[PDB]
Amino acid sequence: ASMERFLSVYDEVQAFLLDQLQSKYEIDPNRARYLRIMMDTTCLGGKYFRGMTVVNVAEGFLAVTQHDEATKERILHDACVGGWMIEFLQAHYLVEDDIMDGSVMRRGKPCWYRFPGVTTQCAINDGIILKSWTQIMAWHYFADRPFLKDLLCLFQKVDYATAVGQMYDVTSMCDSNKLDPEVAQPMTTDFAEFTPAIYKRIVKYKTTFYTYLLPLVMGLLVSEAAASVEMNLVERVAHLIGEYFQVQDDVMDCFTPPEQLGKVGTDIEDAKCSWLAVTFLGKANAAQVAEFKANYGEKDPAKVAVVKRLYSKANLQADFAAYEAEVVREVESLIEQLKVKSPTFAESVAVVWEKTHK
Amino acid sequence: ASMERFLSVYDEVQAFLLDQLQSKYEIDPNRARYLRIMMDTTCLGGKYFRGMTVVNVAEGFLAVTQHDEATKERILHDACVGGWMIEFLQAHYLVEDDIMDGSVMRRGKPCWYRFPGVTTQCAINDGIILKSWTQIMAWHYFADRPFLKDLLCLFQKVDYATAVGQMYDVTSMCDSNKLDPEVAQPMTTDFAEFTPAIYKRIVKYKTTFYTYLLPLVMGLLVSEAAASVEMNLVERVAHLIGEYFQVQDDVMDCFTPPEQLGKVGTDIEDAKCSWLAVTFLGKANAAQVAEFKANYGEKDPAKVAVVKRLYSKANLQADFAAYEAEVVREVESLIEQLKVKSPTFAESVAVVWEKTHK
Ligand SMILES: Oc1ccc2[nH]cc(CN3CCN(c4nc5ccccc5s4)CC3)c2c1
Ligand SMILES: Oc1ccc2[nH]cc(CN3CCN(c4nc5ccccc5s4)CC3)c2c1
Ligand SMILES: Oc1ccc2[nH]cc(CN3CCN(c4nc5ccccc5s4)CC3)c2c1
Ligand SMILES: Oc1ccc2[nH]cc(CN3CCN(c4nc5ccccc5s4)CC3)c2c1
Ligand SMILES: [Zn+2]
Ligand SMILES: [Zn+2]
Ligand SMILES: [Zn+2]
Ligand SMILES: [Zn+2]
Repeated sequence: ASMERFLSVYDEVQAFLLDQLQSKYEIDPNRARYLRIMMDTTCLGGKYFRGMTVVNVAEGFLAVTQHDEATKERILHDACVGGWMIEFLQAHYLVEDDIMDGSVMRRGKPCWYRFPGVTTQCAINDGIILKSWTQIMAWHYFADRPFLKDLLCLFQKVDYATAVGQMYDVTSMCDSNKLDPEVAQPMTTDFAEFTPAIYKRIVKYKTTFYTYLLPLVMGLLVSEAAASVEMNLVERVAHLIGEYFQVQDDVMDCFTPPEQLGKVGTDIEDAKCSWLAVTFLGKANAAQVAEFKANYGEKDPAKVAVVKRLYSKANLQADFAAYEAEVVREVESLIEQLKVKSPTFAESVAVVWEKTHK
Repeated sequence: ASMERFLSVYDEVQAFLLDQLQSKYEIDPNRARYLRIMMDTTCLGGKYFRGMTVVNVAEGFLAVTQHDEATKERILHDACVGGWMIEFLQAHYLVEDDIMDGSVMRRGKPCWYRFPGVTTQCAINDGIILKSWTQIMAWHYFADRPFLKDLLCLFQKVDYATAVGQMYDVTSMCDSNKLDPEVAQPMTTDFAEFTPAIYKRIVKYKTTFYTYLLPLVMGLLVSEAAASVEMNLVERVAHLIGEYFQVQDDVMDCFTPPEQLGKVGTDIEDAKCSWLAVTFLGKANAAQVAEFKANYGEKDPAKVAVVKRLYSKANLQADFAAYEAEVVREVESLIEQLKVKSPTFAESVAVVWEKTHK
C-alpha cells in the first residue's frame, strides 16, 4: 500500500542521512541522536498530504503506462523520496515560522524551539538543516535521473516563492508606504490593504506553491509525464485549490476548538490579513468597521471576543458558502480542461480536491 | 580592474533580482525597497575576500589559456556571479547566526535583526531569502553552462557542511553525552571536550568549506579547470588555511579593540570552544584549570577579566607563534605539491594565503 511504502522510505532516507553524517561529517552518536529526534519531531505527525500527492500522481500514471516491474518500483521509490523532500521543506518552514511568530504549539505538541534542550539558538539552525536535507536527498537518490535538473529547478522556484510569501504574510498588517528597515513599524489603522486581491497575493505565495503546485508537478516529473499536461492549467488549479485550503485554515484558526486545531489560534491578536478580516471589511457598515478597528490586533481577550462576535454577527458562513460554491465550480471546470490531455492526471487532481474539500 | 568588475556585477545581479520580483512575484515598490536595503546591508561592507578569490582564480587561468576576448569576458562575469553567490551565502549565515547568538553588532553596525523596522520575525526570513537568491543567480546566469551541475552540487555540499558546523559550534560547550532535545543543557564543568581535535572539527565545518574550499573550487569550475588540479590537495590546503583564519578570529574576539573588531567580543561569556581556551587548557597547571572553570562562560565582567588574565599569563602568544610557524610550513608544502599539475592555481593559493596571513 502507498502509505506503508512512503513511511518505509522515510526510515530509509533517515538512515541514509544519519549514516552519511557519521561516515563523511565526523558526527558523534549523541549529535546524530539529536538530529534523529529533530527529524522525527519536525517531519512526522501530520497527514503527509503533500508527499502522498506525489505518490498518488505517480500511481495514476503507472496504471496506464507499460513498464517492467523494476521500473514501476523505481518510479514509486522516486515519488516517495520526492514526497519526503516536500515534507522536509514544509518542516523547515514550520520550524522557522514558529520561531518568527513566537508560536507555542504545533500539531498538539510544543513548537520545536520550545523544547527545553533545543532553544531558538539551535532551532533556527535545525530548520536550516531540514531544508539542506532536501537537497542531499535529491542529489543522492536522483543522481542519474533525467528529471534531476527540472526537479531541482522547480524546487528552488517553489522555495523562493514561499519565502517571498512569508514576507508578504509577516508584513500584511503594516501600511506598505511606511515599510522601512530603519523605522519601527506601526500596525495599519485604515486596513486599506485588507482586500481580496492583496489576500490572494499573500496566500498564492506563502502556501499554494509548496502545498499544491510542487507535489503535483513533482509527481509528473518522476513519472516523466510533464509533456502530457498543459502546465498553465496545473498552475491555475494548484493556485485555486491552495487558496481554498488557506481560507479553511483561516476560519479554523478563529473558530476550531484548540484541541482539534492543535494550538490556540492567535490570528486576531497578531492582526493577520485573514480571509475572515478581509471578508468582514467587505460587508461591514461604518459602525462595524469602527468597532473592528478599535479591537483588532490586541492581546486583550475581551478585545479578541469583540472581533469574534463581529465576525459571527456579520454571517461570514454565507460568504464562505458563496466562495466554496464558486471554487467547486472553478475546480471542476479546470479538471474538465485537464481531461483533454490526461484523464489520469485530471483524476489525481479530483482526488487532491476531494481530500481538501472534506 | 577586478574589484570594479565585481562591484558592477553586484549592481547587475541586484537589478535582476528586484526586477524579477516585480515582473514575476507581484512585488510592490515598498517591499522591493525593503529587500534592496536588506541586500545592501547584509551583503556589502566586508572585504569581499571569498567572492574575489573566485575572480582571482579565474584571472590566473585566463592569463595562460587561449580564448577569444568575448570568452574572457564571459568567464570573468561568471566568476563575479559565482563570487556573489558565496557572498550572499555568507550573508545568510551571518544574519541567522547573529539572531541565534543574540549578537549586538556586526562590522561596526547593528546586526540586521536589531534594525527597528526589521525585528527577528522578519530577519529570519530575510536570511532565508538571501540563500534563495544564490540559487536564483545560479539558475539564471549559468543556465546554459557546462559547469552548472557541478557548481550546484558543490554549493549544496558546502552549505550542508556549514550548517553541520554551526551545530558543532553552538553545542561546543555542552557535554556530548548530555545532549537531549527534551532536557535543558547545562554547560560543561570538566571541559574534557575542549581538545585540539574537537576544535579542529568545529572549525573545519563551520567556516573552512565556505570561506576557502568553495571559492577556490568555484574559480576552477567557472574556468573549466578542475581536471588540471589534484582535488585532494585543494581540500587539504583549504581546510588548513581556513583553520588558521578561525584561530586569528578567535584571538581577535578576545584581544582586538571593539572599534577595530566591529563588535564587543563575547566568546568567553558564551563559553565558546575557542583556540584560546583549548590552548590554555593544553598547558595550564591544576590551579590555573580550577580558576578557568570558576570564571569561564559567565557574563560578570570581573569573571571575564580573570579569564583574559589567565590567557595573558599563560603566554598564549608563544603557542600562537609555534602554530603559525607550523601552518606556514604546511601551506608552503601544499603549494609546492599544487605546482606539479598547475603553477597558476598554486599562485592563486599563495595569494589567498598571503592575504590571510597578513
Ligand atoms: O500571539 C501574541 C503573543 C503576544 C502578544 N502580545 C501582544 C499581542 C497582540 N498584538 C499586539 C499588536 N501586534 C502587532 N503586530 C504588528 C506587526 C507589524 C507592525 C505592527 C504590529 S503591532 C500583534 C500582537 C500578542 C499576540
Ligand atoms: O463569538 C464567538 C467566539 C468563539 C466561537 N466559537 C464558536 C462560535 C460559534 N460559531 C461562530 C460562527 N461560526 C462560523 N463558522 C464558519 C465557517 C466558515 C466561515 C465562517 C464561519 S463563522 C461557527 C461557530 C464562536 C463565537
Ligand atoms: O553574550 C551574552 C549575552 C547575555 C548573557 N547573559 C549571560 C551570559 C553569560 N553566559 C552564561 C552561560 N552560558 C551558557 N551557554 C550555554 C550553552 C549551552 C549549554 C549551557 C550553557 S550556559 C553562555 C552565556 C551572556 C552572554
Ligand atoms: O587581561 C587583558 C585583558 C584585555 C587585554 N587587551 C589587550 C591586552 C594585553 N595583551 C594580552 C595578550 N595579547 C595576546 N596576543 C596574542 C596573539 C596571538 C595569540 C594569543 C595572544 S594573547 C596581546 C595583548 C589585555 C589583557
Ligand atoms: Zn507565520
Ligand atoms: Zn493559519
Ligand atoms: Zn555563532
Ligand atoms: Zn569569532
